Amino acid sequence: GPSGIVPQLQNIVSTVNLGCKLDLKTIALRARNAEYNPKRFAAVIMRIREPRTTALIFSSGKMVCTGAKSEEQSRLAARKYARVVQKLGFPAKFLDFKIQNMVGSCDVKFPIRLEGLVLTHQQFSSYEPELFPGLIYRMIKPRIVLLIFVSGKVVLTGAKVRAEIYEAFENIYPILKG
DNA sequence: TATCCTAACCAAAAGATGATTTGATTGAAGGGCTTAAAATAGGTGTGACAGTAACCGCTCGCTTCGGCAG
Repeated sequence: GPSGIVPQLQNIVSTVNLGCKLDLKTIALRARNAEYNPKRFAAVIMRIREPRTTALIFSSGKMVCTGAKSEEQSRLAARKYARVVQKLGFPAKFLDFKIQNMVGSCDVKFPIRLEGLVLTHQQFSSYEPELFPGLIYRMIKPRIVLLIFVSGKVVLTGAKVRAEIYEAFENIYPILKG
């Protein structure tokens, strides 16, 4: 059963279609929050604290936002940037909101001997202590990629909802225990 | 006496004994990484493609140019 520690989400990734053409130079000229460094990259990157997130905008009318701790928080930040662009003088719309990725982490509070895991799980676990200190495991159900360390803490990514993170956590937990 | 020993002590070499100063070490932090994922947005150089390109031991047959012929 559960060890009493829940996987806390660390990140959320989401995108929405603004539905109109925008001028990045105009945004950099008007908005009190903007980049335009075309010498490096022709784009504008936002960020707000409530929710704590970073978003990025193009002239093509797409938005990519990331940084929240919950999917609904990410959507709130997305709608905040949509409001900002609407009051920037652009006819922005909050259309086709899609959630792309999230990151979570947890712990088991006992040491992990990676050698046994690689010896019994090499077919899906990649161990290489020379470059990346931890161990890499790719999980199929659901499409999750997992990082495991000796300290017992685990990083989970590749899901679309917190339920997937929890379910993968409890799938791996017996393996971590033994 | 002329000179010395070497107990107990004075002047100097050396031989040693602990406290202090300087050469040397490092503990922790500035720092600046890692793959792992997911994503739109992009610029061009370049590196395949493909083509011509260039450079790099014994015994017979066949032939000629004079010495008499015509």
